Amino acid sequence: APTAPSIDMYGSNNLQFSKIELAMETTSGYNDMVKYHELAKIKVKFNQWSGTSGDTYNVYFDGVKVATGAITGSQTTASFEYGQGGLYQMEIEACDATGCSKSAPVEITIADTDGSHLKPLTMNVDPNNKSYNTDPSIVMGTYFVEWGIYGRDYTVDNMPVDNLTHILYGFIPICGPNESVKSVGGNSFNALQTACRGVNDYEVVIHDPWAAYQKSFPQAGHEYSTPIKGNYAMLMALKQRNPDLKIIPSIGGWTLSDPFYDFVDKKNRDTFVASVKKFLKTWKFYDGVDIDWEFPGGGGAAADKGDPVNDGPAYIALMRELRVMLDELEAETGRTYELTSAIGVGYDKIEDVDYADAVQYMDYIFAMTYDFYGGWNNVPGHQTALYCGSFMRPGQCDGGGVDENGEPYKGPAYTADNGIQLLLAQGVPANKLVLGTAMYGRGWEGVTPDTLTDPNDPMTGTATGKLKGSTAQGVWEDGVIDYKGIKSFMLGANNTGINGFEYGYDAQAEAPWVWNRSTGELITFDDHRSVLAKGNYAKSLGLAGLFSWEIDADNGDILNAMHEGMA
Repeated sequence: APTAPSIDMYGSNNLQFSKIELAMETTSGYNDMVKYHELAKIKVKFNQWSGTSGDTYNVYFDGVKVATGAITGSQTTASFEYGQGGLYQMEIEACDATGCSKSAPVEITIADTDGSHLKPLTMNVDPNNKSYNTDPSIVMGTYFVEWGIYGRDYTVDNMPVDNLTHILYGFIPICGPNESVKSVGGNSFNALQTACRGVNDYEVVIHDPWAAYQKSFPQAGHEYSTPIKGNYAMLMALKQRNPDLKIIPSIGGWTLSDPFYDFVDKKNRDTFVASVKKFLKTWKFYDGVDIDWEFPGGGGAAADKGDPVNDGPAYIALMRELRVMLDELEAETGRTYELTSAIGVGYDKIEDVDYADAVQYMDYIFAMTYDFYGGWNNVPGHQTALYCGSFMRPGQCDGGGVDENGEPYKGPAYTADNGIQLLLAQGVPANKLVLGTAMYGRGWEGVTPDTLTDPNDPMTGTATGKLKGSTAQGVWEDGVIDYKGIKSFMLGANNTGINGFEYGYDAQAEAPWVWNRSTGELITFDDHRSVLAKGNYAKSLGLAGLFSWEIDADNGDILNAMHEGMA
């Protein structure tokens, strides 16, 4: 027998190989930065410096032959290709007429985007997140935002993964018209323009590749040579810890919806659907697609956009066309893919789409039962209430009434229940509807006692402007505040109110507030009680379950209440 091969670790790139090639130190077009190969190129050097080297070699992964070739004297390079990611015990065997000799086994790493090659992610979750025994058939969803790793300092390993069925990753942009992105900033718009260089309009790209796959997270054990890093590598490792977890990319949202209005032309839908198929094959940890078009018919960031006649049919056709594509992927891979959408629940939004038609192609509708009122104007209201609040005028709840100035309420008020009922009224099955909880508040200032029409209800007052605060308080944008900020800075440990604030609750609407009478600061949010009410509502109607926006803003209280209400 020949001398047993000695595998050359140093000369073989430390046995680290990858199906994906990702730019780490530059920023350019998506197709320039991201290169996916169906087979990883494997190059293993070995030596047989003493005795006979033999005629041929065999390469084994976990005792199974994967490659063969000729020995070239006392130093041989074994080159081959491999289409499956993972960690394998590799042996290299040398053979001649007398027999064969196997090397010592050594671990080879082949990176793929399913995370097969990765150990379960090490978690660092706030212990306030409690343990539950929620029925696994109940949707318990949340949004994780790409940009949350910056100021918000909220990373993948912070997510209470055991308390979640679905993680929606916000947000995936579509190349094309994107003027609304400028409302976030020039930097964000420029990032998107850079990502879209050498990319056809209406194709998907990664907005922030630094956050997505470049940034080294030490808690994930990322090193200079690690082929996949950032949030994406961490989500891959998360899937290894929780293999039943569904991770779904969310396309669009408030500032990334502009290209959706061009989907009235099927040619653009064709381009989009094809790019999503490619995206899902490239990033294998993803379990389907979430469409967050805000909104068919208009009413989104771009005030001028919207086709009330053609957007609904385009939306239905998109769902049908995505489902056809996902079915293709299911046949090719043996996997199951989900198709979802986050939708507006105001009467004016729902009426622009036949959801009974659209939903036949969809697994879930994430009903965005929040943002009903906010600092965009001086009108206080419950931003995420279940029912009609005390502040609402006669005829406001169901519509048909008139406001304080005499202008007609053209449709039902913005509440969670009104939205759900309008969807059911179209004939949408309850078991496809997912009810939304808010992990943040919206707020005003200047709502002082003298502005109230009902002295016991600050929701009847009038504001002078938006809520202001620091990022330490969870105020990243004026008029918006993390729930964990509200708890730490307005509610306090006993929810009795701190720093000048009092707690209140509209028992009818199922909606909490905190109110500082002196400054007139007023915040509308979800708390334990209102979330329980939502959970009880979901059970009663046989809804699919609950979802939340956004997990980084929770301290555990909201997701805790979600599970406790679904019990």
